[PDB]
Amino acid sequence: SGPVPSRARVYTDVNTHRPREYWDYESHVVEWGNQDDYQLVRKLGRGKYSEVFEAINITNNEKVVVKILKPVKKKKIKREIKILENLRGGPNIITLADIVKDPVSRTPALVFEHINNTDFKQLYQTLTDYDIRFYMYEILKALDYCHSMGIMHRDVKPHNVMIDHEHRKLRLIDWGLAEFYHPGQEYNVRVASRYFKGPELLVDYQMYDYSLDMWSLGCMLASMIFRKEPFFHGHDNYDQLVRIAKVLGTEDLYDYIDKYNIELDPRFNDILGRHSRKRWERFVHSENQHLVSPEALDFLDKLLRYDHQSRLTAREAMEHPYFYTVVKDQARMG
Ligand SMILES: O=C1C=C2C[C@@]3(O)COc4c(ccc(O)c4O)C3=C2C=C1O
Repeated sequence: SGPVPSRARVYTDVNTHRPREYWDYESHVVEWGNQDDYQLVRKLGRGKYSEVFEAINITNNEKVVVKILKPVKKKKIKREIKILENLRGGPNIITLADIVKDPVSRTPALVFEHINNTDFKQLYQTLTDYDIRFYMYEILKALDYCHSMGIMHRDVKPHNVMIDHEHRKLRLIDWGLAEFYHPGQEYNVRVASRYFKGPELLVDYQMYDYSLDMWSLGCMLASMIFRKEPFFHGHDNYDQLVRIAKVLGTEDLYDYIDKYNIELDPRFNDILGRHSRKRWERFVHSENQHLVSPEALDFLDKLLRYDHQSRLTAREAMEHPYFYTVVKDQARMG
């Protein structure tokens, strides 16, 4: 008949129950700020869809970051803008400060709050067990918030998580692949970085939901506590699922495929083969054991599940004993 349909377990109808103007980004009309407020200072990065610069707001001398977009259809730009505006003020969500027309490229440029982020090299060789729990908890706040607002990020990965370590400050950035969740909708599976793609994308199951972000987050946790980035390192999208199967096993993978009546290319089955489920303890060695605990492995195991419907939600994840010390610490009298 086709694959078995699927709905999100939580926040299923959040957009169903909001005004059309909340999620109908195509009709959103941008009001433009003034580009002459901002002077570019140095290029930070070059992407396929944008250039990113450190800049100065010359009217108050504050640093900002400017993302100058490549020419793209109005609809994709409006989607990102709408989502950033809907989510503005949410916990650990990057703040969109302004939208201007770049005077040279004549393309939209998005202006963000500046985060003095610690570079990866120093960070992931200095992070303690407590640091990892704390920052994971902060990422979960952002994901619960955006999921509760009817939005999937769909590009959760280390480089889209900015951390200012001395201020213990974290922002989830890069909302350019984000989309509104509508139950029953078939989404594009060409989202997320290869290494953080969930099984549902790798087998071309389009009716996915917020739980995609929880797989990606589980991949991030594994890479941090086992000190191997990325944890699942495939050479293409097919090989990515093979790397996952060599750890999670093929039994539970085929059970997943059976439950949703998903059809795989016969050659996919070949490369997938037959693999036993490994114990998480197999990846613990002397150089990472200080980051690993029974609580971390239990938590990890409940994120990295083939069946998207069986993964923890962000709110459930925050209730895990892994975070008891973090929660206690954040319970302040102020
Ligand atoms: O869509 C994006 C993309 C970026 C690219 C980029 O990662 C560059 O570097 C940044 C930054 C944001 C704050 C910041 O302090 C910083 O250094 C960025 C973004 C924010 C977004 O919403």
